[PDB]
Amino acid sequence: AKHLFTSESVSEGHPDKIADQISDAVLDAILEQDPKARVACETYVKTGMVLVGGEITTSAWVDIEEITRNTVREIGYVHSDMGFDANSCAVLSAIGKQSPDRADPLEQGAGDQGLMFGYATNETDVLMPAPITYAHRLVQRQAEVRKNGTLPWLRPDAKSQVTFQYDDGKIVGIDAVVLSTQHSEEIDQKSLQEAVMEEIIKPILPAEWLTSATKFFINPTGRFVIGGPMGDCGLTGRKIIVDTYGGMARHGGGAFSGKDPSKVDRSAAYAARYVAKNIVAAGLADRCEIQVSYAIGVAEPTSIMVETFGTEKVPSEQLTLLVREFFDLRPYGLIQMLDLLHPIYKETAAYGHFGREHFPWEKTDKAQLLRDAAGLK
Amino acid sequence: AKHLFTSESVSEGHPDKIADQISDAVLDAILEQDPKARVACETYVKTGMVLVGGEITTSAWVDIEEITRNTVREIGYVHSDMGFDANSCAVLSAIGKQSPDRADPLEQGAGDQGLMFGYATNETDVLMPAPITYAHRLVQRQAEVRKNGTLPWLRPDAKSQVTFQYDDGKIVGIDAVVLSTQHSEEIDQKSLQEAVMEEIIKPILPAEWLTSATKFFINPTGRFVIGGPMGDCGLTGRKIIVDTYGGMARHGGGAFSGKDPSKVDRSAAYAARYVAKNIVAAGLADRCEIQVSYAIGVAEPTSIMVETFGTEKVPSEQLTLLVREFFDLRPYGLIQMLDLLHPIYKETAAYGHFGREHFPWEKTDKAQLLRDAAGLK
Ligand SMILES: [K+]
Ligand SMILES: [K+]
Ligand SMILES: [K+]
Ligand SMILES: [Mg+2]
Ligand SMILES: [Mg+2]
Ligand SMILES: [Mg+2]
Ligand SMILES: [Mg+2]
Repeated sequence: AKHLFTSESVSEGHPDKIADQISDAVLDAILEQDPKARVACETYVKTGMVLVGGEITTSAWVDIEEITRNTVREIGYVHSDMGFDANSCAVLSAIGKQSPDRADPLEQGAGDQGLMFGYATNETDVLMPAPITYAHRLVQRQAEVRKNGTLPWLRPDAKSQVTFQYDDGKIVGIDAVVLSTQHSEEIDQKSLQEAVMEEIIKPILPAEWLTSATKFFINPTGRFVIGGPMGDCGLTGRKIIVDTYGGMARHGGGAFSGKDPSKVDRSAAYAARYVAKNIVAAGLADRCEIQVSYAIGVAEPTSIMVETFGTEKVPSEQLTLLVREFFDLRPYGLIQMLDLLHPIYKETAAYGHFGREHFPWEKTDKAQLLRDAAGLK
Repeated sequence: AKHLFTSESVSEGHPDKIADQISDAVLDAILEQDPKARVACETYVKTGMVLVGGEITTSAWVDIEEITRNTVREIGYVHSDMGFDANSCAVLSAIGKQSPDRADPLEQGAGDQGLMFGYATNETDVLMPAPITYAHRLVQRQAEVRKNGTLPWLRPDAKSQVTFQYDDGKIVGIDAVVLSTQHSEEIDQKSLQEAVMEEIIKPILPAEWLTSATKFFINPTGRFVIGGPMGDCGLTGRKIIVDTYGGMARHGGGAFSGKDPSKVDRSAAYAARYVAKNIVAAGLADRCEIQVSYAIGVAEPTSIMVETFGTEKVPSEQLTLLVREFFDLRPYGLIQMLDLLHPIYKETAAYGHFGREHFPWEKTDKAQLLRDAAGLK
């Protein structure tokens, strides 16, 4: 019935997200020269320094120092007084390089085991959960307005957290909203508070959802002048939830950034979002979670399961049927189905991996074809 | 109805878990001298090296080099030929120290926002999900037998993944089992395969669950001689799922290790396991997930929600009622309720944080008292 759920998001320039973006920015850069490169690049960011370390198996030659500094500069950490300067921080690499030396490629077995969970739900335009959609849209507004000179006393680092009240299955409205933005010395908190309200919160959160009763908490501790990796620590794979579905859906361990698409931890997860978005887009269910798992060197998935949580329009038996017809969940099948061997990966690393319609895993192309085999309707 | 679920676990000495254990081992050591120390210590492990970096606010003086090497030695990476030697690897710190300089302590607001999810379910003895319980028990056996001279050709690093088949809500049995163990040069795979079967798998997995149809995959790629941080990368907070509930339950972003109990990301999560285990232990439901959230500098939780997923014995209204009576979910309340300011944290860092009955969050003490207010029965 009535009950509430929460999801947080952070911006580009929160320290773990800096790490994600740099990892994915090396990955993109390597993919650009060598689309079949196998890469796993993990990054750690602390007040002075960025350490980017990984194994890469490629022919590409890339400049990790340069890639690091340019990513840190778009985010905007450009002066010691913000916390971190892209132009003078230390960059260290410990990247170990290797150079590359079944009859049907598609049958090649999964490298590493694991479980990936994908979800979709009709509660938004983008078939995503409303919480995490709004949480991202907030932090995203924050960067936009920061970067576009509107509220140029903002600094990079920022968190949002929306909490939504649902009477059963229907988003009723927004109980609380939290928003905290790093900002300059020369603005004080009450003046900040109407700017964040007017220019960030008011244009994103939908007004009939928003009420007398909505508890807003903009910079609740006040001040927050120095952020980013000053006094804190970013490392890749730490904002796993924000990255996916804000905790609306489950998650098996795994991080995405710095992982080239052969890594099932990333590409099975993308593929799984893709089957669930297609299932719901065709009205086979209202909301659908899928778990695929893999075992090392088997190529067919060791498990599939769907939970259309009471929301079917065709029984789950038949659904599990069609999941295997329309979708090649084999490790090399996913790459194929979704055309993954491209430098599309950096834009993924902030603002969430799913729910953005221009990613190959978000396209609803198998929609009707899936309805058909499920009994055209 | 019939459908299947999977969960993985890894051992001590899988590289991210090495990182967790070292983080928590510094934490324990600081807590031992200064129980009120605020600590956040993140660790990164790569072939040569361990980098332990964090902020700590304490009076304690501890030896990070020494703590690092002793943890790496119990795990057992002791010679270059395994991949990593505790006695010669590089240890670097970038720990930034500070020295400590509302009227009711319990009312002090949460430092940092977030969402924590706790779960319990009656499907095991320990009120945990059967998958993750069995997955851990496998990797745990592996270390036991390794360490106790039974199968001393084993090496530290190892993954398990059990996949369970459930007809509705009842574990029916085990479809697949995967187990991969680092091992010495002087044992080959078929001989390894009956040892892993007899001495590891056969004494852990329950036999009526185990069948003709169970697909076992012991070292499926074969060989696996060198592991640990050789050629790979561990960092804290990467085995978040294994750490909790194997993906049976949801998770809001956050890691535990290296975080002193003031960190809600850790202690709210422990507290949440604790409310759900108590609820189910009292038979208010068969299985219960709780989300608490917090906003920065508020002290009452911004949300609670329970999902007894159709399994109640008292309506969820009244359940949400009692959650707030028996449990002080305020940041300083949790510490209190669960007596957290102690060096109990290292044993947490491998084999899973919940489901082990001797942790203060696993004790079922509020059991009957909770049944009572819910209508004694
Ligand atoms: K993580
Ligand atoms: K990674
Ligand atoms: K941590
Ligand atoms: Mg953090
Ligand atoms: Mg993995
Ligand atoms: Mg890993
Ligand atoms: Mg947090």
